[PDB]
Amino acid sequence: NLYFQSNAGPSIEVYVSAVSSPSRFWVQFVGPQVAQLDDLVAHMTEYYSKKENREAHTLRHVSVGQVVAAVFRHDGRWYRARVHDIRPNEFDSSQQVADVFYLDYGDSEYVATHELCELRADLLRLRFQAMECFLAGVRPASDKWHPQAVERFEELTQVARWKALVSRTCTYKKTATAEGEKDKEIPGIKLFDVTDEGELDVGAVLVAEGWAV
Ligand SMILES: C/N=C(\NC)NCCC[C@H](N)C(=O)O
Repeated sequence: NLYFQSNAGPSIEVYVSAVSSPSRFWVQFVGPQVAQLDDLVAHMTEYYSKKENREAHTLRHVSVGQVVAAVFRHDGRWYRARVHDIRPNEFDSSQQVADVFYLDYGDSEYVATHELCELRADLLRLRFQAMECFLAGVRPASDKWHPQAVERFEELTQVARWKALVSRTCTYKKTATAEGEKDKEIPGIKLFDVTDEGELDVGAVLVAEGWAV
């Protein structure tokens, strides 16, 4: 299930961009691709906000695993997302709803398939910014996490508020792949809110407040 890492590199700086729980969150690396991302959102948003452009990128078919353009309901801007699943709506037949994963951020929302657009191919150039992680060295106190544990983890990381943190990789878990192929590895990291005083260890705060062990 889970392996230790005797050869961690130097720690790096990241923003926590989305959280599901301490066992499953997404970071973006601090650096020049963030501003490239910013530029990309603005561009996609100016572009897909015109009808003419939506109609030249109307989806006649949509598939699970497909990368598309999608509005995020909380700000009305356009993002690159991957269709994770499609589910029916029994009260409206004109509307299947797609579970989409916002690839540069890591959150997932249900969007009506009607409002997705084909993603113009040049918009794939920039690397997908969201890296899945989990927090090393903690487990929930008897994703099996208590909701307020998750909540507090969102406060400590200041999820989605562009607060830079220091990340050290300590463990990992292997992810399965096509047979014979190399396995992927999700990193188990520790996060620190570094300052002149010293460091806030986010997981150590969770353990002390009784949310984790
Ligand atoms: C966290 N996931 C995002 N997109 C998929 N975020 C995009 C930016 C959200 C915007 N700042 C806002 O206030 O809504």
